[PDB]
Amino acid sequence: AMKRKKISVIGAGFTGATTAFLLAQKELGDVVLVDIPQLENPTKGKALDMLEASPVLGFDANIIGTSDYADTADSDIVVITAGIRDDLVTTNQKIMKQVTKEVVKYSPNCYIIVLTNPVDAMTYTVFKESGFPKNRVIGQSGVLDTARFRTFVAEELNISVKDVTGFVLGGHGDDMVPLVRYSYAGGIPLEKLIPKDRLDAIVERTRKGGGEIVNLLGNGSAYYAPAASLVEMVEAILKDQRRILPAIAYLEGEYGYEGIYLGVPTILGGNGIEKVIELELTEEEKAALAKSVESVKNVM
Amino acid sequence: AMKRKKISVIGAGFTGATTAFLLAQKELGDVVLVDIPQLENPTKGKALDMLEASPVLGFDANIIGTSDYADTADSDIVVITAGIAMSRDDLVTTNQKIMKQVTKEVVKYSPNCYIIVLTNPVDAMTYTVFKESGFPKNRVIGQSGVLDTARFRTFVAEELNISVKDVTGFVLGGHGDDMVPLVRYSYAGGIPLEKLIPKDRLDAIVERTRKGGGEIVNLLGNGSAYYAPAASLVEMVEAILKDQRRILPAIAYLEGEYGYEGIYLGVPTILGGNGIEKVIELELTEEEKAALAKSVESVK
Amino acid sequence: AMKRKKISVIGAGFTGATTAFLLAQKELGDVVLVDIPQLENPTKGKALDMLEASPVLGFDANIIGTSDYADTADSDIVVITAGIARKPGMSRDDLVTTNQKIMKQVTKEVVKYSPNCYIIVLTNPVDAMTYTVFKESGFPKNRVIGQSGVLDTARFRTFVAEELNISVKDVTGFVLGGHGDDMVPLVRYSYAGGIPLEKLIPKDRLDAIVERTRKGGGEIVNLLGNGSAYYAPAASLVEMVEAILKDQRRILPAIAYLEGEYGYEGIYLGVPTILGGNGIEKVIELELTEEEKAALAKSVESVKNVM
Amino acid sequence: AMKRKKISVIGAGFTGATTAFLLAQKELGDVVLVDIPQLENPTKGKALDMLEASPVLGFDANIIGTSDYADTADSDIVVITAGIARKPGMSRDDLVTTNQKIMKQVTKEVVKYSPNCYIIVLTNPVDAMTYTVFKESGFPKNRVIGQSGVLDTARFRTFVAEELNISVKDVTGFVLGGHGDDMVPLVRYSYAGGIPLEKLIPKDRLDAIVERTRKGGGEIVNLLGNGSAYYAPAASLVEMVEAILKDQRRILPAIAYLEGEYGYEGIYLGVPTILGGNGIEKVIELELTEEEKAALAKSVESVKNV
Ligand SMILES: NC(=O)c1ccc[n+]([C@@H]2O[C@H](COP(=O)([O-])OP(=O)(O)OC[C@H]3O[C@@H](n4cnc5c(N)ncnc54)[C@H](O)[C@@H]3O)[C@@H](O)[C@H]2O)c1
Ligand SMILES: NC(=O)c1ccc[n+]([C@@H]2O[C@H](COP(=O)([O-])OP(=O)(O)OC[C@H]3O[C@@H](n4cnc5c(N)ncnc54)[C@H](O)[C@@H]3O)[C@@H](O)[C@H]2O)c1
Ligand SMILES: NC(=O)c1ccc[n+]([C@@H]2O[C@H](COP(=O)([O-])OP(=O)(O)OC[C@H]3O[C@@H](n4cnc5c(N)ncnc54)[C@H](O)[C@@H]3O)[C@@H](O)[C@H]2O)c1
Ligand SMILES: NC(=O)c1ccc[n+]([C@@H]2O[C@H](COP(=O)([O-])OP(=O)(O)OC[C@H]3O[C@@H](n4cnc5c(N)ncnc54)[C@H](O)[C@@H]3O)[C@@H](O)[C@H]2O)c1
Repeated sequence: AMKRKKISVIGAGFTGATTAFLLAQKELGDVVLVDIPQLENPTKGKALDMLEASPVLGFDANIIGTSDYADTADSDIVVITAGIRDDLVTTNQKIMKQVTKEVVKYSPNCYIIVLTNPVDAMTYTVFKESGFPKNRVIGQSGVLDTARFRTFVAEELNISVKDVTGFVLGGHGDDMVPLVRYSYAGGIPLEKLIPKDRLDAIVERTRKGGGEIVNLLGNGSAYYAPAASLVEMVEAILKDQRRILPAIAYLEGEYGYEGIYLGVPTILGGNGIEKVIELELTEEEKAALAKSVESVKNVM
Repeated sequence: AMKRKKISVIGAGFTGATTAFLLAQKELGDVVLVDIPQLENPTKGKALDMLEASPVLGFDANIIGTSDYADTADSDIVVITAGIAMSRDDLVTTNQKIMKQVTKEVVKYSPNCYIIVLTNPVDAMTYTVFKESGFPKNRVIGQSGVLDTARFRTFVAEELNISVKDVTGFVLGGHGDDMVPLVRYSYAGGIPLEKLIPKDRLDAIVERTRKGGGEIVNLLGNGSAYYAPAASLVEMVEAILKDQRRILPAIAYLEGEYGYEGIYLGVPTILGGNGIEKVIELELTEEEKAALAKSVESVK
Repeated sequence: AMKRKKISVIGAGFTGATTAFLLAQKELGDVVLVDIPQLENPTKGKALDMLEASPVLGFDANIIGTSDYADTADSDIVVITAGIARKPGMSRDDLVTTNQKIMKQVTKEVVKYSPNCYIIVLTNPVDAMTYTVFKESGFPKNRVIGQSGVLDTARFRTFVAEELNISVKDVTGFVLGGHGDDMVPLVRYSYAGGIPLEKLIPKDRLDAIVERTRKGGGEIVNLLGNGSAYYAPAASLVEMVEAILKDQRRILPAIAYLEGEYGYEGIYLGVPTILGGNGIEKVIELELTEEEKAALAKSVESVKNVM
Repeated sequence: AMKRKKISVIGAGFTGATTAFLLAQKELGDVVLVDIPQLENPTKGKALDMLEASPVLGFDANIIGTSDYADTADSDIVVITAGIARKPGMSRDDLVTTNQKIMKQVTKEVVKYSPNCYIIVLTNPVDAMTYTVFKESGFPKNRVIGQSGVLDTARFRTFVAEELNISVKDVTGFVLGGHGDDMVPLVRYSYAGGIPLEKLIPKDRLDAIVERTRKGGGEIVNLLGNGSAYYAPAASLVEMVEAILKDQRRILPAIAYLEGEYGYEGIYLGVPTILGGNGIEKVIELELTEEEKAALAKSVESVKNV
């Protein structure tokens, strides 16, 4: 029988909830929205509120809220947005291990997309607790950074964001390794369209993208763009699209590094990470990536 | 020259934010997201988060947060979510002045717009906006029945295990005990629900629709519903921006219809290019006629 | 190992090519467009043309054209649009004789390479042709389904939308039985915004609307001069394919095998169904008037000649 | 009153009908299919067939068929897909002559009933057909545009995606000038997820992809036996229509009137443009290698000699 895909969203906060509503509107499958027992009810009300939109927007998806991982059984994809500095890492690292053990009990065959910061190490933890091969455990970072990058380049030139491309290796902030030489408008290199000063500010504003939103909102981090980035990565897997997207992936040789997670260009498909793509980098880029890999080792 | 539609959403909270993002997703137009000067930053931060999701989801729309009503200039549509956050006469009276204040800058900066009001009690608020605006009846509308039908349809769909797409609901009047549902004009794929769902189980679905708001409030712990209410507003914006001539329930101004006059009541409407194109009058029975009188009398 | 749904469309004529392009645009799966060997090159031309549209419309679907049924192996759904139209002056029996044969030859190769698929049949007359597919396939009944009422209700909703000047989204039609004289409309289960149409449209013009619905297929044939309708038919097939692939449990009129329903046994009839992941989940049994039971008994007399 | 956008599609054939159906499905506006008086019943038949799909696919649109240009009044956009039925003994030069005459007759009737429209031309040869539409219309240059480059880039992107086994969403092509031998691809400005294709695909296979792109229209003609491509050309048209009606400011290749751009004056040429609510907002001018200037110079010597 034809069965709907099943997506469990672990963490029913701003990000997990926006992600669930997006997945449901796109009819990508049934969504189980999961939080802690003391937020069980709020999670049931967000779910039921999303579901009550379905007649009007006109989508067929079941959306339920729960604190019982038995309800995530035989999930196809699990999105870990479950969050609460070296103490924070150790708290989130404790969560990741509690969550992952429940997840792979009930869904031994699922694919895991991790949003939890620092996503470099939060994913490594999932990967090691899960016991799953590296293709099945992925983290989000590069898509959000390229999303902010394209938005700034788009207002600068007064053109559709659809015709802007960014390229990002590494993590957020100072871990971020932009390749503005692989960044284009209409396929024209940006370095030919934006004077040096205005362009390096757009690169800086991308580095300070996540904080610019944390500053404006006052309480909590971004959720709209981050939810979009997870959905693009979910869609790439469920629909076996073989998208080329930057993701947090486990290296076993690529770019010289081994045994770590890092933001690299991948092919996202029905087998999860089909390939980590190896580019020829400049010495300036390899050096900026070596510094980034030093802050990934910094969170052991 | 072809110009985008401009939509301004007054109230950048839970409901207006969700409304703005849905409108942008569907490329219905440009969105200005409007709150009060002390919240101008977290508003600009929601608007920018949303706009940053545009590259990832593939929509061309601009979204700006403001506290300056000059930015809402030449709006095609204004949507009022401006809500207060205390007696039952306190919220009404406070919301009434908000409505007045908001409508005043709106009809100065966008003289020719259409207005859709969500702020509860919508029958009272929509009246205020209508009075302060000096616009004809067709150009000022509240949201209520779409959200009630959406709840009804969700519960019927679960009861029958069928798609929400093939469930109809029919409601006059407003929320709570002011709701006048006609189950006899409600169907699963054109089949009346009286013939498909027993008397007892159909009575409880209707009671659950009366208490639908409250059920989310209770589960949410703090604050009311937004996903389904945002969805309900976008359906009404779409019917107007695209001149669809939908038959939708809407809070409209009566002048002979159902025997009442000089009130805003939940009625079936043709919603099109001229907002309310016609108020539809059915042949009501006495137990429904009386139920509407008790609904008219409860809106005072 | 998340893999695309695979949909095979049999017949690369206007209805099958239109269907293929809609399925690919909606990313419902990978599409295999099949036709006879002599039309192999045209079939690949159409498929490659549709596929070259994918970067522009921004869908990820494979489309291929073939005359090799091995290319349809392990289809989740197979849509049959192969067969001839009833030419003016052609007898109904000649239409059935020719299409009966194509349905046996097509089903043979379909089930040879996709023993587990769902089958949706467009070929006319659809109760007779869906029955032939069922009996040839050896499939259980929930897996072999014909299109009829969706297309009849689509034309009905279009005419009524025009008469009342409202969106088609807010019109409901309701039809049992087949096309033409075989259609059994329930105007009393037909509404505008849930208001009965008998209360809104006077008797003469509503009767005209019902009669135009019966004649709708012939109206497009008369206007085209060269063949039959394809856009609305293709749309109707895609709505049924979606209901199944995405397990939607839609309530849709379908041509379904009855085993007691409506008091008929061992026939395909046009009835309200719930459509989902297991195909026909349920035939919905209605209480009909005696006029309705009679019109349905005349409609039945045309799959009885195929039993 | 909020009013629907209105689109007239001149020629209700394979490309015209395919385009009309995509425009209605997407809800970009009401659609008027126009053809010759003898083909008015076929045109109403397609229009009515499409409209009867609306309740099933869930779109609200008016679609009609006509032989009468009054039904096209106050169109926001006219798409020209009109061209003469290729008879057996039709001279290449006879065909271009007939079509040149169709463009003038069509354009005179269009600008009388829609003096404010934006016009997109598909009819081959599109550089010469679009110039003929421009000069008959009396409109300024930003409001008469040709389709060519989008279709070539669609075919290129399809073949690169096949070659690398990746999504077509993540492949980009760059093409100046016309179809076939007149095409000037810039593979150096062509990528897979931002990566130059020259680093991904060996030169012999990438040369062959380019050659398949030049030949891509004829590849479909050969397989079909009668007639030419219609699904990708319709899609290509609709992307350009959508970039105008929704003021998107897309960067797309279009057959655009040049007054100095690339050092040419008073010609239509395939060039990267910005496409928005005022039609062609900007012709984009690239720094070309002497080889690319020379390939383009040779491409312009085609546009003048037809
Ligand atoms: N990858 C990125 O670029 C990116 C961007 C934005 C957000 N983030 C990160 O995503 C995380 C969540 O963001 P948010 O705004 O949605 O946060 P939030 O605090 O609003 O929501 C987090 C949720 O996690 C839940 N949770 C905690 N422990 C749990 C457990 N054991 N089981 C189940 N649920 C549990 C909480 O109940 C809470 O509702 C944060 O770590 C944030 O920094 C990363
Ligand atoms: N029709 C329905 O059934 C329905 C459903 C849910 C919400 N609502 C109503 O809609 C309103 C908004 O609800 P919410 O959940 O978005 O609440 P919210 O408090 O999150 O949003 C209200 C926002 O309005 C802003 N605001 C107040 N006065 C303003 C003014 N004069 N100008 C501009 N902004 C102003 C506030 O600062 C706040 O951000 C409330 O009245 C709520 O009860 C109606
Ligand atoms: N329910 C309705 O009202 C409705 C609507 C329109 C068409 N139809 C049915 O659909 C059929 C096709 O419609 P169309 O407009 O595409 O006609 P068409 O003539 O364009 O298409 C029929 C195709 O079937 C192919 N075919 C024949 N035998 C075959 C075989 N053994 N294997 C594979 N392909 C084979 C033909 O080569 C042709 O390409 C009609 O004959 C009719 O029975 C039903
Ligand atoms: N890249 C491109 O720009 C591109 C690609 C493919 C098609 N084309 C061209 O598009 C044109 C249409 O191709 P098609 O396959 O749709 O052809 P078609 O023969 O199917 O349709 C052309 C239609 O134009 C109609 N027509 C003829 N004269 C007319 C007039 N005076 N007024 C109105 N309508 C008139 C015809 O009756 C016919 O129905 C051809 O010139 C073709 O070469 C160009």
